Amino acid sequence: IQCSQRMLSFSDALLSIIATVMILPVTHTEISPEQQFDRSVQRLLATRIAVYLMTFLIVTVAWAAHTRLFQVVGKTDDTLALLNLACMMTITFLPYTFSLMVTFPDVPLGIFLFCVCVIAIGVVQALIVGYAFHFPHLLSPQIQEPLSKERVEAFSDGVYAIVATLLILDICEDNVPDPKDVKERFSGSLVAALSATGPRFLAYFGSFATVGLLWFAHHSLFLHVRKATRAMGLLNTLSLAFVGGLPLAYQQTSAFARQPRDELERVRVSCTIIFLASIFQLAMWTTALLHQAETLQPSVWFGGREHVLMFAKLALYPCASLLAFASTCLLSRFSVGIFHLMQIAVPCAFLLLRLLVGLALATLRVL
Amino acid sequence: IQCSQRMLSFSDALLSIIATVMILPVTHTEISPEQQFDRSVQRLLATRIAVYLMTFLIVTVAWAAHTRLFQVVGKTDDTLALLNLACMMTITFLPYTFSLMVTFPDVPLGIFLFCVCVIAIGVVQALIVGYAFHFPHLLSPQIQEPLSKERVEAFSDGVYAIVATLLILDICEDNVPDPKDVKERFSGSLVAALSATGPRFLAYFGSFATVGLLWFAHHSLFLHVRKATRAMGLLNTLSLAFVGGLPLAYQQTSAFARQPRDELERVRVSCTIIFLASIFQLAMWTTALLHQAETLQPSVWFGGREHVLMFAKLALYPCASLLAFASTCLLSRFSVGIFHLMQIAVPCAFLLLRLLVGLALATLRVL
Ligand SMILES: Nc1ccnc(-c2ccccc2)c1
Repeated sequence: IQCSQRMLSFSDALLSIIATVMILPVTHTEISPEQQFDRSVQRLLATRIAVYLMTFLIVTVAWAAHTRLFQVVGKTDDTLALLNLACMMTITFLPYTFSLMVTFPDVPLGIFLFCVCVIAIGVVQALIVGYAFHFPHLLSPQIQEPLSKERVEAFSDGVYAIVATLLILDICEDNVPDPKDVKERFSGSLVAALSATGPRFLAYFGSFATVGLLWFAHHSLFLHVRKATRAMGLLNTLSLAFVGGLPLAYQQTSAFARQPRDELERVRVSCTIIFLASIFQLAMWTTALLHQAETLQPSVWFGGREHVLMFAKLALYPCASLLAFASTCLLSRFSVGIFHLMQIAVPCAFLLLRLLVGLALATLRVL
Repeated sequence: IQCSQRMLSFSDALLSIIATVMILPVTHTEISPEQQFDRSVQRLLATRIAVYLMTFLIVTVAWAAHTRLFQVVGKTDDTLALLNLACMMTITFLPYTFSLMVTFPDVPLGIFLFCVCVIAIGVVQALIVGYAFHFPHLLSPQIQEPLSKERVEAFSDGVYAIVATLLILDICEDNVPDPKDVKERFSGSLVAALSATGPRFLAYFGSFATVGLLWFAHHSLFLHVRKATRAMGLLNTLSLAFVGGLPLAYQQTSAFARQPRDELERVRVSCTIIFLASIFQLAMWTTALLHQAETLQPSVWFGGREHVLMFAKLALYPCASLLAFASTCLLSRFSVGIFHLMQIAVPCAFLLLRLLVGLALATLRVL
C-alpha cells in the first residue's frame, strides 16, 4: 500500500506540460512580415491557433479520463506507478500525431497513427484497471459525477506557471546580444542593445502580471470550494485554454504598430482575449453559486461575509476588460493609453480590493 | 487566514520552470558541425553547460531561501500572495542576468544588473517578513534546520517533468515535415520522412524511460522519509542538476557517429552522466540511514522488511551504469550493444524488482 498524492501530482504536471506544447510555435511566429504579406502569415497563425486549441482540448479530455481512472483506484503501488508512467508516455505523443494529421490530411497515415495512439492509451488504462481489480485491497474503500479538487488545482497551477514564464523563456533562449553584433551594429554599446530589446521585457512584464493576478483570483475562488462538478471543470479548462493566448496578445500589443489603427486592433484583440479568459471563471463561480449547498463553504454563501469580496475579485477583470473594449470604439484616441494605464491600475485595485470593497459598501449602502 | 499549500505549490512550479531554462540552448546546439569544426562547437557547448549549472545552483539557493521564508510564515493572505507573486517575478530575471554577466564580463553593467536583482529579491523578502510580523496571527504557531518534504517533492517532480518532456517538446516544435519538402526531396513520401526523423523519437524514448524510472526511485525513496535535512536537500539538488544532462546525452548517443570511437565516447559520456545522477540519490539515502531515527520510518530501518528492496531500488542504476562504463573499456566492441540492451533491461528489472529481490535473497541466504 502506498499513497498516490505524489504520483498524481507528477501525472498532473506531465499532462499540463504536454497540453501546452503547441502554444510554443504560436508565440514564436514572426511578429510582422514587413513586406505586407499579411495574408499567408495570418493564415498560418490562425491554423496554428486552431491546432493548439484542439490539442489542448484533447489533452484535457485525456487528463479528465486519467483523473477518473485514478479516482476509482484509491491506492497505488510500484506496478501501478510503472503503468502510470507508461500511460503518460503514450499520452505524450498526442500533440505530434494531431499535428501530423492536421498538416497532412490527404495521406491516410496520420489518422492511423492517431488511432493507434488512442488505442494504446485505452489499452494502458485497461491494464491499470485490471491490475487494480485483481488486487481488491488496492481499490477505493467505497467500491471495494464529482471531480477532485487537488487534481484540478494542480493542473491549473501547472498551466498558469507554463503560460506566465513563456516569454522570459524565449527571451533567455534567443535574446542574448552577440559580441561582434554589438561591436559593429550598435557601436559596441550594450545599453543600446538593452534599449532595443526592451519591448520584449515590457511584454513579459504585462503578461506575467496579468497571468499572476488571474491565478490569484483562481486560487481565491477554488479555496472556498468543497465539491467540483464536471461543468466547473469544463469551464475551468476553457478558461485555461483561453489564458494561453495572453502571451501572444501582449507580444502583438507591445510590438511597434505601423499605423494607429493597427494598434487599436491589437488592443481590441488583447482585450477580447482577457475578457474571454475571465468570463469563464465568472461563469464557473455562478455555476458554483447555483448549488453552494453542495459546492461552496458557508463563508461564501449568499449574504456571506466574503460574498461581495469574491464578487469583486471575480468581476474586476471582466468588467475592466469590457470597459476597455468599449472605449476602443467610443473614444478611439486614448484607447492605447487606457489599456496601458489599466495594466497598472488593475493590480493596485486587487491589492487594495478589501479597502475598495469596504468603501464601495459604505458609499452604496447610504447612497 | 488562508492555507498556503496551493500558493507554495505554485511558487515551487514557477521556481522549477525558471531553474530549467538555460538547458534549452544546450539541447538545441547543433549535433555535429559536419565540417570538422569540433573546437568552437565544443567550447560553446562547454560554456553553455557551465552557465546552465551555475544558474541552476543559484535558483536552487533562491528556492531554499524562499522555502525557509515561507516555513517561518505558517499562514498566507491576499497581500502575502501578491508579495509572493512579486518575489517570483523578481526571481525570474536571474537566469538572463547571469547569462548577460557571463557572455559580457568586460562591461560593468551585467554585474550591476545582477546586484540590483539580488537586492530586489532581498527587499521583497524583507517586505514579506515585515508584513507577516506586523500581524502576529499570520505567523507560525511555534514562533508566534530541517526542510519541508512537500516543497522538495514538488520541486523534484517539476524538474523531472520538465527534463523528461524536453525532447518531445522540441520534436513538436521543429520536426514537422513540410509539404513541398516531402514532395521534392523524399519523392512525396511521408514514411521516408518518418524514417529519417526516427532517431529523435528513439532518443526521446530512451530519455523519457530513464527519467521516469529515476523519478520512480526518487518517489519511492522520499515516501519513507519523515524529516529532510539540509544535506539531503543539497544532494537531491545536485542529482536534479545532473539529471538535466540526460536529454543531451541521449541526443548525442542516438545521433549517427562518424567513427566507432566517437560512438564509444558518446556512450561513455552518457553512462557517466547517469552514474553521477544516481550516485547522489544513493548518497542521500545513506545520509538518511545515518540517522534513520529522525529521518526514516521504522519500515525502512536497518533490518527492515523493505530495507533490501530499497537498497536494490537505489543501487540498480548506479551499479548498472558502472558495469556499462567498465565494459566500454574492457570489451570495446559490444559496448554500444551493451548500453542498448541495458536500456531495455533496467526497466524490466525495476518492474520485477520485488521478485528479483526475493530470488536474490533465496539464492544468497543458502549460498
Ligand atoms: N506544468 C508544470 C511545470 C512544472 N511544475 C508543475 C507542477 C509542479 C508541482 C505540482 C504541480 C505542478 C507543473
